[PDB]
Amino acid sequence: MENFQKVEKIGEGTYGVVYKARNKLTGEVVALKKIRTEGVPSTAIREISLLKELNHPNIVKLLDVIHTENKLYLVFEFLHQDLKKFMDASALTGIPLPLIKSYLFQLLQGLAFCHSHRVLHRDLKPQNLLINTEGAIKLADFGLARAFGVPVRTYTHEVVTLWYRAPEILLGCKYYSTAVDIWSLGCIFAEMVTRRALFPGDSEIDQLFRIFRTLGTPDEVVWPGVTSMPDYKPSFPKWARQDFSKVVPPLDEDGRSLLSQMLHYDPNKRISAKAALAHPFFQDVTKPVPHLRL
Ligand SMILES: COc1cc(NCc2cccnc2)c(C(N)=O)cc1[N+](=O)[O-]
Repeated sequence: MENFQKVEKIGEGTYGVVYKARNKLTGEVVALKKIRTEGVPSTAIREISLLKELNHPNIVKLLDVIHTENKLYLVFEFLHQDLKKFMDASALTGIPLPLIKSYLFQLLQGLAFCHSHRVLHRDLKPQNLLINTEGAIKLADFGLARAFGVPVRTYTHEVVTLWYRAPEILLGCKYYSTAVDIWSLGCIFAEMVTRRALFPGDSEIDQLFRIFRTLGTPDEVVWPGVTSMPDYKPSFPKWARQDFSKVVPPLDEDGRSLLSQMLHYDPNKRISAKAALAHPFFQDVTKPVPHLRL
């Protein structure tokens, strides 16, 4: 391109086409995301530009925001693999617990950092978690959602996964809190453990009902105010809560305990990233080297 050279198409993300590219001048290899539609609000430019300062070892660095030719390009540090591909590659044997624990610990540090800076992700999923050969894992796309209101779809009729969406979002709550990210990470934690998505909904109501069938239909006792949420319906079926030991076997009680706190219905009772880091589950955390085949 003007200063780059497409090495290939890394994919077709939630916002647009993503290319692995090499800077012709510096020689650095980066991920280039071309954002979708015919104006690009200046509000989004200032918002995104702010994220260039959000630097942490567990957050994918946003190197540049280029608004030229009236188009929007986001330049990110490049990592060779995402957690979704890695979990598929580890499907037969499963990701070893020490590595699951290291990944969860690093992700929580990343969230604690973003959340302490009043930045929410809002759309965490295995595909947005990038890993390298040194055992590091990083959150990609933090803050883009807010700087772009609602996602809906990618840019080429692609189906948005609802699997990691917190219940308050599904019940129509208009204001997101840091708690939505904890929920998504809890779903991801469970998926790494069992090797199966925790709530693989295929519609918004199927998503909600899958959650209800496992954690029990929420009520005013466990979630004060839930019955007044925008999309709550008194006609929701009432399902009994399932024993946690049946949800993520064979995770130990430290892990089940942390997961249950990351999955509390009430966003206000849900554990913060900071508090989660102090959970006994991380008492023996280490940083193993993964087996990446690139
Ligand atoms: C398409 O998604 C992405 C994937 C990425 N890497 C993981 C990867 C996956 C497949 C092949 N090669 C690398 C990166 C990045 N920052 O390195 C960015 C985006 N993105 O959305 O900006």
